[PDB]
Amino acid sequence: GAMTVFGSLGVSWDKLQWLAAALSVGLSFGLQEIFGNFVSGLIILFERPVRIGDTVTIGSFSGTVSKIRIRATTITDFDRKEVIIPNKAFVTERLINWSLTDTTTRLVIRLGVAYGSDLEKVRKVLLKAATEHPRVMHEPMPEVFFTAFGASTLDHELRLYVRELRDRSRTVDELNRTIDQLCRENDINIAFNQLEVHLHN
Amino acid sequence: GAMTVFGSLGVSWDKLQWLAAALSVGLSFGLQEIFGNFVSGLIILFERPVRIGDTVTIGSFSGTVSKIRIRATTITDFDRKEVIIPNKAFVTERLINWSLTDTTTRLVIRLGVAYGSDLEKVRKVLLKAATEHPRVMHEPMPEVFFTAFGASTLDHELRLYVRELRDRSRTVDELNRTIDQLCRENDINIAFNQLEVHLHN
Repeated sequence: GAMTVFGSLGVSWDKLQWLAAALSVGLSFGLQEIFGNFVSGLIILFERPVRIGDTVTIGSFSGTVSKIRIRATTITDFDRKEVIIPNKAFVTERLINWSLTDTTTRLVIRLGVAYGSDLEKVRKVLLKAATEHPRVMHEPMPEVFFTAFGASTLDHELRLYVRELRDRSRTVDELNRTIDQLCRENDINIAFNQLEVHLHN
Repeated sequence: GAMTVFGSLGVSWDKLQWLAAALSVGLSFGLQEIFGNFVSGLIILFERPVRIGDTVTIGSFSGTVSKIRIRATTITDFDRKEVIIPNKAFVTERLINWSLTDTTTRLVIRLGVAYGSDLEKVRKVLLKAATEHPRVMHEPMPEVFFTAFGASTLDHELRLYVRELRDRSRTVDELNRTIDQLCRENDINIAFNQLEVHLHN
């Protein structure tokens, strides 16, 4: 209606078309964030860097991608808190996916040992607990590492492997239970924080 | 279809081509993030700043680069959490690579000693433990440094060298085990946190 009113009285389309074009660019630089999203979605769909069913972490948002679209991707979190992520972050921003070519993952079990202990006994107990599990992988050998002279307790890390991304927590539960039972049986001290006080009067 | 309908009724291509060009730039500034990625990938491929098989750290993401492409680079993390990084961060953003010209690295072993100890004895024990290893390099001499008058314990650092980037942790394990054994043998006190309390009533 405004265009018709202006044309029927002023008729200056050939006069304000340049202003229209300048305003058009100055105000259509608002669609960059949308067209980039669309192009990123198309690129993701064509290249297939992530597939449906794997675990993806981006921006401290780890979860299983459920549906992929041309505008936004839906990731079901571990609490079914559906996260909607623009595909521009999927294309032009770095991400992590845990199931790409080998669907295997290593996990660490950290513990502290008292200063007056037996490092060889602790290593044997940890290795036996890791090996006795009927699920941990054997081709990559699980190892125990002495990695830190802690302020109160020496730090020990057991880096061991799981080939299934689903049960990454039940294995940790069983391993920790077995480690605690073996430590209690073999009398390995897991000391608390320690300090020395000098007192007078 | 819309173009044909507009042309067959209005025929104003020569009238809205300027608006088309303005919108084209305003909405094709959405491909900057993609073309920069492509050009960065091409530049990385030509210049070869990083090769396949070395260890690269960028944005707190350290791992071994597996495949390099024109759009995104794949880095297998230490947990096989495949990180997909746009090559724009590889070209226009700083990074670190541990295997460029000499594939060697120095590592530090930190420990604390009690105030009432023998600094010369501690230095001798640390140097003997560092030297007795059959892997640490000898051309750069390993040294022990007294670097901090700590609040509770004096801080000692052993900076020693490894020429292989693969076994950077097993050497640390063996060195720490040997250091602990030698300290226990020679009676060197690794004190905990200490404080003094004044009490009354």
